[PDB]
Amino acid sequence: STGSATTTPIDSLDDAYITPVQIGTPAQTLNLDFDTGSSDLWVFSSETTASEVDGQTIYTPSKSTTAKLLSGATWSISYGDGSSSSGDVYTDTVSVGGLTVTGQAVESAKKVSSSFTEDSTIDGLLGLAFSTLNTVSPTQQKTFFDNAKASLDSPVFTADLGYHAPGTYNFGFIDTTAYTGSITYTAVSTKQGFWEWTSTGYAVGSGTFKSTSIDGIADTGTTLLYLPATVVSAYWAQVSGAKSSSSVGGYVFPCSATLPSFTFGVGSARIVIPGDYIDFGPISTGSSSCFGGIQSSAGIGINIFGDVALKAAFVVFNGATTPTLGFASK
Repeated sequence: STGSATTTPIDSLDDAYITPVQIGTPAQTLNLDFDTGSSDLWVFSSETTASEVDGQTIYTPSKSTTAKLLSGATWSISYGDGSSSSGDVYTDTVSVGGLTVTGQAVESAKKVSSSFTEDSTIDGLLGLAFSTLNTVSPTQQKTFFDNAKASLDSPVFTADLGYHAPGTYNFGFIDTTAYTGSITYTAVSTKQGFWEWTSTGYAVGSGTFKSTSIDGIADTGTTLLYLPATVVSAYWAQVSGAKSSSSVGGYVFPCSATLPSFTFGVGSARIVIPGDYIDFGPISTGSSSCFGGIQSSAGIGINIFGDVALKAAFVVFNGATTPTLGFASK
């Protein structure tokens, strides 16, 4: 089997991407944030504290003839950005772009933190990291991909995120028309439950490539590119007027600037992030100071190849016995 679904930016800045997901019988379609950095499929629901729902579409398990309460199961997750959610668990039928999994754990939110409430466009998350990170207790549950894997034509999914445009998540096949050149595969460590890999270096603009190992995770659920302070300083030094602002919480730059590209290495291959991808617009409405899309990972504990990096590539998440990651230009 295979599946293919379009993923769409939630706003003009590509702050996140949403993908429609069918849950239950008859289908209830929710728009979920596919997140290769976490492993829970959770949704706003009829059980979510009323004051914490503001415009989201909800899953109502009582209206699904295939929903079954998973007895005694609860979940609770805290994300790297400080947001969180928790609740109980159903199993139900879940379909993505024509690919169907029966008995998928659907984690129904009873509580969500303010950032989720305040974002009306995201109805929940679909985690695509390794199932070892799943938070369901006392019996850990499998991700949608893990459940689907055996049925897939090939045990892979691909992320093809657009810049200010829709893109695609495919399951079970590689669309050879979706990228240019070849896909370069690179080793993955699953020790932390992430798609963790090691970039071979970077360049800023037309500058010379610096060969250096940068360990980080491929994370579709993180907006920006978080890299070591040395690398980030080298990038912003090429932008007149750019500065790290403690009050704003990262590097900012004059909105009148033209940003240089940023290149990262995948083996001997190179992925070029155009400068425009690194512009996240005014820090506050009407300001002429803009927020940078490349930020320091220093206070995170891990480097994160988030959407800023991933949307410059066609990315293969290879879930073979020994997982690997593939990157192609596009």
